[PDB]
Amino acid sequence: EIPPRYCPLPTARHPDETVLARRTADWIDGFDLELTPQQRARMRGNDAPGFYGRIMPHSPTDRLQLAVDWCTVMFHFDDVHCDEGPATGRAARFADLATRIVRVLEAPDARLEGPGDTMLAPVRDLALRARRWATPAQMRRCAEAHRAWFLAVAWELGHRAARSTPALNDYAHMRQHTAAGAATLAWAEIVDGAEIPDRELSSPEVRALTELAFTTAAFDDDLFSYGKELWVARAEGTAPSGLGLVEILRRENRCGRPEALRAAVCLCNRLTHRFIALRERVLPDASAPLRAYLDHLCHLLPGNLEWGLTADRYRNPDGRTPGAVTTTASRDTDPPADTSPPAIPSIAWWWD
Repeated sequence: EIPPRYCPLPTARHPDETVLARRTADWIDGFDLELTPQQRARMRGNDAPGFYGRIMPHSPTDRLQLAVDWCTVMFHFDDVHCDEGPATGRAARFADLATRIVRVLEAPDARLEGPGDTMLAPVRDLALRARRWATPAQMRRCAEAHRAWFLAVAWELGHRAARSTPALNDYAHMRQHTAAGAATLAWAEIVDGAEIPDRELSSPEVRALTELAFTTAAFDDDLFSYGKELWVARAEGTAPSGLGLVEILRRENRCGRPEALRAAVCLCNRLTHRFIALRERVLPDASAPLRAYLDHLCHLLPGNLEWGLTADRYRNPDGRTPGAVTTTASRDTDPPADTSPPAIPSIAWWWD
């Protein structure tokens, strides 16, 4: 199913996944989400502890709980508040809820609860808990990373409402944001307990590294969730969504499905190799917090792959069919023969 991914990076699991799973489930249960057992099962299928624990396998358990908890509520946000509710006024309802969430991260006692709100109390709890470990610059990074995610989701809902297919150039730099890469990883330096110097985090080389890691992970997410996209489309009697690297290359190259999967993986291999090569040049002068950051990006790439191929989120999607979708993967041990920049301008500067 998925042609050989080049990813010569070790992957490891956090030893306290079970503890994290238990507290996560308990923590999200103490608000007012009114979670059905079906909903609690899908959350288990999301394996938030397995996902973040692979990003940070050596982190202390009580601090990792912060990042894990966030994945918990943002899987629920993703599945209940993204592309759902009435089609009439759908964009307005998203943007309204998105800006509330950002504000609560900036001001936990803003009290922006509307009628029937159940996505702000846990976000507030996360903000309050994040203000006990994090520097001001850190908090600011979480808010603005949430803005980047949500602006990209507004972009995404436009395409879903039109069933359009984004051109490759546009998708190639937007996908890191619809995937919430930066918002997902911004918790890591808070868990680590040391501020990454803004001067480093803003340098062009680190920005390339950052966007390489998040784009790669999101393209992989597109790969290991392709089956689900095919299942959903088969169930709903529609064509697969254009919001996905495979379908975009299909439409762009007027090719068949297998050719598109090979092209998608070829691209992923080139991004991954570029990320590794650029990491080599950056490491020597890297402060310890930046090194740690690159360490988490390095665990993210193979960790995301292993999570996505094994998590029930993408195998038993509705929560009632064990093995409806099965997805295979290989590891290509050879680096890509072509190390030059792809013909995708919106991202070419990563090879600068």
